Amino acid sequence: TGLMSLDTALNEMLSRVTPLTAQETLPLVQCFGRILASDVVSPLDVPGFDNSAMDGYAVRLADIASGQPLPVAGKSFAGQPYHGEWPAGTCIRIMTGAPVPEGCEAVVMQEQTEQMDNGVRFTAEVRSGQNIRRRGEDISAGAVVFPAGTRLTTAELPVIASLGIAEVPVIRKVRVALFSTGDELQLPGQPLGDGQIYDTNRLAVHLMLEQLGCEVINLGIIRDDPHALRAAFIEADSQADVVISSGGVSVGEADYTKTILEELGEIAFWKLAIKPGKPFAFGKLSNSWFCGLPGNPVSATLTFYQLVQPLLAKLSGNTASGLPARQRVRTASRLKKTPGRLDFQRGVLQRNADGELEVTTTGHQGSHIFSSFSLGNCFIVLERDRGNVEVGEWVEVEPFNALF
Amino acid sequence: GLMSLDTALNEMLSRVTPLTAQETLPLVQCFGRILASDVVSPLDVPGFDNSAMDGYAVRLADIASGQPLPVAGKSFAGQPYHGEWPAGTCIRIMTGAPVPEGCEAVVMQEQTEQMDNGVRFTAEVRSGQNIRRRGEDISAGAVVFPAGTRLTTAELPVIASLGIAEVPVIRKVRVALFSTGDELQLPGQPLGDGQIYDTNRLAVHLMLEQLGCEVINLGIIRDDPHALRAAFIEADSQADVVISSGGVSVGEADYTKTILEELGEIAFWKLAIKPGKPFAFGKLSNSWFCGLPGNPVSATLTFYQLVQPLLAKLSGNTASGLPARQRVRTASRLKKTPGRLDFQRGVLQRNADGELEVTTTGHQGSHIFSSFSLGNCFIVLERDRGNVEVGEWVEVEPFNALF
Ligand SMILES: [Mg+2]
Ligand SMILES: [Mg+2]
Repeated sequence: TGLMSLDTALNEMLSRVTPLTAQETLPLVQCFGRILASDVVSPLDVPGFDNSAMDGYAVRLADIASGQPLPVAGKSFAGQPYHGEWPAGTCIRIMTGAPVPEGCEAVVMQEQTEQMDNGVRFTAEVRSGQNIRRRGEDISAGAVVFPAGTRLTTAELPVIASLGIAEVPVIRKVRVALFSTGDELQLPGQPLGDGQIYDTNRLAVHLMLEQLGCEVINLGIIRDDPHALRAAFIEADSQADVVISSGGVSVGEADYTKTILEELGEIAFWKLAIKPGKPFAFGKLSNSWFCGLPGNPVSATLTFYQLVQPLLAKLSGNTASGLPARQRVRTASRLKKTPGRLDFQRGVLQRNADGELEVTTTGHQGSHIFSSFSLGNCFIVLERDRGNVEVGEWVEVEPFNALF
Repeated sequence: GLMSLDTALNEMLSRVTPLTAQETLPLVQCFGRILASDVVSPLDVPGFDNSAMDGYAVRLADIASGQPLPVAGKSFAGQPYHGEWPAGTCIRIMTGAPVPEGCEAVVMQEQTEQMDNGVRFTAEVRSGQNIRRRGEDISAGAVVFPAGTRLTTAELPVIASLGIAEVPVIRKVRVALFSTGDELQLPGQPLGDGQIYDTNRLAVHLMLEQLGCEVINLGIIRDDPHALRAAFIEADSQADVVISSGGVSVGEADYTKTILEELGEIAFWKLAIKPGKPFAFGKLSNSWFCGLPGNPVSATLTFYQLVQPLLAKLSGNTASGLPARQRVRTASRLKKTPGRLDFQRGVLQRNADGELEVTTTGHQGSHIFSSFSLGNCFIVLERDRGNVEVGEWVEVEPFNALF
């Protein structure tokens, strides 16, 4: 038969879901990474009043024109503005941020002035408005500052705080149930029975889920018993928006698990044109969506990263999405490649004698090892119908995000 | 004159010692923590020779006979075969199940045809095909991760494959924080004459937590010398680092500078950078001090390029201490003055041609904080360079996850 393209599989998945709308209001310090549920519209002008941008003296243009020294009637600070008398022929010592006096027309740097006996003289011309930041020049009251669907980071939260807003409404955390199946799987700190190995995928998915801002319900390991498995699915579906199998449940093979899966929902089993991996299951349970990952650790991790991650992004209500961008760079390592599959190989991005990045391999790309995720810092995304690439050619690279 | 940024950082780093106090935590609670000791594998991974496919385990001599081989038994995942395996027969096996005693090869189901008197093999069989060997991944005894390794999704699951549930990591860095000034007001409160909302304190708090530090926020302190002294004593009493987000002298001779000079040994630098320049650093009775300038743009840049690396060393992280940069061509004409290393904000994107190029976010004035939302990278302009035209190369430093 034939293999399904990755963007095809992805677009197909995304067209089926609806982004959550349930919200909750939280103080700013608790919002890193949360999604805005509604537009943030400013109740005030920013800045709130005409203020000084420099340390210096505030004056009236008609006073400069005299050519004669102007005595300091007073001084104005941001913490305590001046409100005394400001008679004609005089100036005011003003600091950064302090509001401008009654009829001030400009602010002069402390550097472009000379102290006289009983007054201050200014050297260099003075233009109306110099060193004066005006009310509303940055933000207008009634204007939309950040649109709904915006992921909040250090770049926008402090801005929201300059508005005087202490709490904001955000979409609730996406709830994800997760578990693994297999008589060969053992828990941490327990002895290994005949033919057993330690469960690793579940911890990997748990960690990524938490760093992505989701709320995780980890149900542990379920042994190969038809009664226990059905009960696990029903419990997981009951309390979450998404249910994920980190390994053990069929992604195509006709075994006892595939039967239970199909009785509980409408599932699709795909054969993707990727490497490593290939099979992937996705479908609708009674009260949630289902994602089933392949058993191989390398394949499970790559599959979660490129399909489940963006799936969760749309569900959270985030409008900006597509994952990290890619760039073309030359390779310094011979790479082995076979046509027919988009091969996400691991490598190492680095600087060249000149200053531009170049990528090396991490070693073998088998799925019999996991260490390449640690050594490398990026994905070398080799085109579906391409073959082996030699030193010097161009390749596309995708730097790892913060999960690695 | 001025002090280069390399000079300031080096000075700072040479003065401090990384933390060594440790605590043990389960794996699921270790994201971003620093491994305190070498992790040594007590097992072989895999722990046994097993099949890589769903199919059949056989002997080379049986295949050579050319006759079909009936099934003598089966091996399941976690249910291996320990029964009889007579000459002229084969054993059924699944992915990940261990190979029976004496197995020489594994054949996938598709290179097979079910006959009436046994299973027939249709392809050539090479010795060792489709058998994963014990230890091919991790040998018992080896050191898997050295002390100093920052733990992420890349290493924690590997540790789990060893059967280890918890590991020892360095304690979190404790950082106290506060701002000062009669003009600062708290969120959800009315602004009096000349007041503005405190913005710097939140910025720092946010970055500190994302970097894995334990934050101790003391709030806003009014211009009162008695309250200032109390804030310093309190902060210094339970912290590794103390930070003033704004309001305390970075060089100017006011009442706050006097207090600073009274409680510790501080230095007031004037850096050759833009935006900003002033920065305060020194030693208090039980901690290190970092004083940021008042302008929001200056404080954030200053914290990012100087305070961030200092906290990295303190944490015990042994990873590189080199900002990741690269040279690209600019697509905007940049205005630059000789004499200051200018950390302008810009936008990196693919040209229709496929390679990266950067454009400005717009006006690089410090009176605004928006360049951080619009941009996704810094444009690090050499200290002595002048204006630059379209087509010239420049150094760019992509933003990390704090932005
Ligand atoms: Mg199984
Ligand atoms: Mg002040």
